[PDB]
Amino acid sequence: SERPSDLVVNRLVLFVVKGTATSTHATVKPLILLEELGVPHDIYVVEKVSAPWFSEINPHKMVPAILDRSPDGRDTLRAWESTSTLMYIADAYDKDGTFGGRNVQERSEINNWLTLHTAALGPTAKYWLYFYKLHPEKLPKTIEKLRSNITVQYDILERRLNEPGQQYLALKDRPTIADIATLPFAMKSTAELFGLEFEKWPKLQEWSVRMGEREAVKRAWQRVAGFGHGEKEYGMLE
Amino acid sequence: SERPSDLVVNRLVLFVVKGTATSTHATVKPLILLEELGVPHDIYVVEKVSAPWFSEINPHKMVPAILDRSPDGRDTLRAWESTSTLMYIADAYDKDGTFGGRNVQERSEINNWLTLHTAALGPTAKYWLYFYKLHPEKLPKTIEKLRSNITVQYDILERRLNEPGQQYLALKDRPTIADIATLPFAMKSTAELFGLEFEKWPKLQEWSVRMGEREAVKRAWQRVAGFGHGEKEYGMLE
Repeated sequence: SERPSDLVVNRLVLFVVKGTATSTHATVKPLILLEELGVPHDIYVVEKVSAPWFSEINPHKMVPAILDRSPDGRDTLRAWESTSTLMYIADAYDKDGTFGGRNVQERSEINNWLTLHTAALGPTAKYWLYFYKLHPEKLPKTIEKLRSNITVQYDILERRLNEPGQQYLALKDRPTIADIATLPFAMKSTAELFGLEFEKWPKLQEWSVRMGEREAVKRAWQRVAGFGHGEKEYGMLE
Repeated sequence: SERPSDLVVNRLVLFVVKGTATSTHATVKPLILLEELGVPHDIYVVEKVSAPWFSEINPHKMVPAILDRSPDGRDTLRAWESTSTLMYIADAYDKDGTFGGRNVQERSEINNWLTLHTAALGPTAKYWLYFYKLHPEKLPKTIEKLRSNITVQYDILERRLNEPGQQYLALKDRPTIADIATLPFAMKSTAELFGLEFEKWPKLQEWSVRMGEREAVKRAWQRVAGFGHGEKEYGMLE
């Protein structure tokens, strides 16, 4: 399938959709890491994720997705699924393992808390949102069970951040891709959407505020909301 | 709350439960990679994953979990979530990147197909099992939707394995942790459990048979079934 004429890969291209309250919780993740590391990148606002050309990039037909030049320039590489976009950026650009982890010990914990989000909170939150808003029929027993599972996940994150000196989910000293992956689903605005009082997880709330005060995180949230609302609506932004 | 007398970490310890048709699809994943690489390891059969001592290893209170010595051997580290156990074993023992990926290109695709399983088919299959067997009330409309979501994931895997020369999910040439992660939820026995005709996905069925023929995969399936049915029911196996 032929790509749009304005889609060229001279650097990392992050594929997003038009910014809304419900369209940015996955796409913000790679953008945060790009902002943290100062990686050169373009933004491509996808009008239709069902477009055949886009399914050749991401067969799951969702944002975020990435096209980038391989380090030696011989291939065009792709990343899709938000956790995979974080892994790719860390692999290609986080030379020092500042967010990816510097040694086997660091990476063992990072991958525990990253995968916990990827396998448990992420999909539980997505299934809650699907059955709450998108499913033609309302299934209240299923929705209540998923909401219950979210409280159990918040309990695990709270327990972790109550451990001595544990300022971040994976490492004590600094945020990692585990923290970036978790933040959008573990912050006050998301908790209130789920019908939960975030104050009931005080160390988790403190952690979300600490993450939120980072300049890269602030820039990421601002830009993801703005995409498609500038001079250009769809395609490669300038 | 205290660690069991027979729990010692002299090498990698893989935490499993009593072998049944529905208790092994996560624990078999790290066991396949341990068998592929020939990693020295112990097996610990957990009686109750709700036990406070086990929650200090895995706060999510599930198998698989790993305790291992750090590279220098001065400290102990942990992995939990099946995808995290695969990422750890590859990091600590797959120095050639045979299963973990040798460069940024290989790892980009490995991470795409690994994360697709971790985020999509994995949690969808686990939620299907939960509502099908474990939930006190039977919710058939929920079960049906999850089954439908499995067929969508099978469709994505089928498309991939229909691409020219694409013998495995991530790499054309050899299987990776992406293939190992996918196999337990994408084979005839599991498809039949979900009430699906696996023959509807011919290239996926062929792929599952190719993976199943690997000696390491055969050893893993044979061993994981037997855990807890030997002379020692629970605790560290000999």
